[PDB]
Amino acid sequence: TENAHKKADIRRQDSRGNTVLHALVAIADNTRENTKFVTKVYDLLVIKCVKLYPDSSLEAIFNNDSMSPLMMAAKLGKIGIFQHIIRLEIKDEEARHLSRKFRDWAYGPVYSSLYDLSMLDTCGEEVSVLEILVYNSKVENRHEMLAVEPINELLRDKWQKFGAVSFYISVVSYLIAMIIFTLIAYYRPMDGTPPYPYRTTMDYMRLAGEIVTLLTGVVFFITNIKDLFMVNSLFIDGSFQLLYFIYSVLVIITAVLYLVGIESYLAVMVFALVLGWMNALYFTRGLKLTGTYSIMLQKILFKDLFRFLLVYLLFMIGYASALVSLLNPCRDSSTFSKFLLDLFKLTIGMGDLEMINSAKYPAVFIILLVTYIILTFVLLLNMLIALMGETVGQVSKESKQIWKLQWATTILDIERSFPVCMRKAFRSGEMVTVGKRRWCFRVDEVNWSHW
Amino acid sequence: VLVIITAVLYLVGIESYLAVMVFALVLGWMNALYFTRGLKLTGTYSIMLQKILFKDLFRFLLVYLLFMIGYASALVSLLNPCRDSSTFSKFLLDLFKLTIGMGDLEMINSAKYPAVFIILLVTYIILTFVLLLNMLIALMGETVGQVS
Amino acid sequence: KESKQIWKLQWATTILDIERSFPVCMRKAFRSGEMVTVGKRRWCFRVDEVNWSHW
Ligand SMILES: [Ba+2]
Repeated sequence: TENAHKKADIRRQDSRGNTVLHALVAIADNTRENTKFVTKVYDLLVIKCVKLYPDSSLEAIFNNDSMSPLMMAAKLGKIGIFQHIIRLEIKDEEARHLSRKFRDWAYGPVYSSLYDLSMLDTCGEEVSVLEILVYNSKVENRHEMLAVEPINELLRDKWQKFGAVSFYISVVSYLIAMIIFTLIAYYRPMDGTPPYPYRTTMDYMRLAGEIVTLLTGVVFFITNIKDLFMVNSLFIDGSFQLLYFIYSVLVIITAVLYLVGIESYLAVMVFALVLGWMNALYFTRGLKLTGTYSIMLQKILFKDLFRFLLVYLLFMIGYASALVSLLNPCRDSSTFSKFLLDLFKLTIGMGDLEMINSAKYPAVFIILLVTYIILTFVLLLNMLIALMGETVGQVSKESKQIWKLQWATTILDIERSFPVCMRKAFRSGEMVTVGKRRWCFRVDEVNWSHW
Repeated sequence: VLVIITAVLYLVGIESYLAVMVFALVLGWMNALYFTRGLKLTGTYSIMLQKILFKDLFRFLLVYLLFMIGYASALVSLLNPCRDSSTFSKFLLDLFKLTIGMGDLEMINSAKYPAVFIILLVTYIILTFVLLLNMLIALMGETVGQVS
Repeated sequence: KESKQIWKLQWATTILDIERSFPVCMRKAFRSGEMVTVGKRRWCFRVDEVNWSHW
């Protein structure tokens, strides 16, 4: 840096557009020794950059992906260089306007620290630190990295302002979808021959409600099966997502049955109406912030019972389609409806069959039915072993990791939902004029030492 | 529960109250078998479990009975011609029998609409089978981390 | 303890049963390790390290 022939420009980038600070982040292995000296060099270079160049700061220079050294440390999953840039307080008094941690007032036992929200909550900027902590970083250390000092209180800021509001809208917006469906059911003409001529304007009004009700069940049906291939118990616990799925299944079954021409659709249509008002009993809990261990369990409960239903129904269709292929003489095209009807009744145990006479081939019907019990009894035990093989070893760690992660994940999805006008309204942090003014955040402390 | 059900049935006018009345008498002398333990002072781990066992089975009964009343009251509303006021007693009687599996029904003929009766009964199993697993996951999601 | 013991053991058990399945001709093809001429040459294996001490 200081020489007599030619000096070294600290601001110089590379072919990757990275400066001297970004290489220190890229070698910052989270160990004992390596987290020590990188904090020594990071303080040494920036003070030397200000002393040689008072106009520009070395942190301001971005990359080919427009990344600061603080923005880069969230990507590669670095902690020691991360916790030092956040806790940055410089004694040199010339590189002071870029310091991060401050001391407001020190009335005895109570210290008043002050952290800047410079890049943590970018209101009207491109991309934030906190967004890369949630949306982009795939490193395991993101559970520890959210447990740094300001972000544990920064996430509690916007949770207290947006959590109670966004939950109450979700309760009302579900009640709107129910009162629409009540007006559909009790105002049906009910002749016995569905569908109907949709020419009456006062019947055209309730016709619009089928667009609202059905497509809401369709969006919930096709996104979750895509989310399976590719349980937010904060608001509503994970038992609701399975029950609202069963509500979503019965709607699209209902929509088929009055388009086939069979007038017995009316039983299923009012059946899901009873569940939807009784699904509102999960709204009475309120809001949950303390993580239990059953939260990770109910994802696998939803993961495999949906697999348990599809392995059922494909087997019932497949074995019915199998038995039609045995019929070499003509057989009739209406036999497959009669195979599948006489096959569902055996699993329940109705005994109201039409084709299969168990008195005809008794020694074969039993040994297929006994093995059908053994197939189903093991698939039930695959549920319990997958739960018992989960609640033992590392559930003591991960259930307090994803619960912290999903609590941070949802509140930023709420933050993306508001427009740019309402974004500036409930913004945390205050303007505190320090130096020779910024949007920093007030943090309290209590300490009995340092006298 | 069986006492207040008994008190209704001889005020309705139906003389079959006598079966339920002596039924709870058999339990009450057999409930005295929990008196033989003595007194417990050493804490086990099942004590916090049996609160949630009592918390949700009472919820499991009310989510049952409101669903049985609600679906029976639903099917009366399908009847646009006159229907009769005594049909709701016959819907609810023929609806409890299906969950047990008596098959002694009076109105619902499964031979009439078989492809609809099965797919409602199959989904009725799936509704009840998940609510049973909500008991076991709430117990397994309790006896691991901080129950010690 | 044991679920992270037999899982390590069975992971090593199966890959040697796969190794017994190939003939002697295909055995020499995907052989790990390199010839590095050391001394006054052998089939050794390269291992990387990272250390900030030892200066
Ligand atoms: Ba039976």
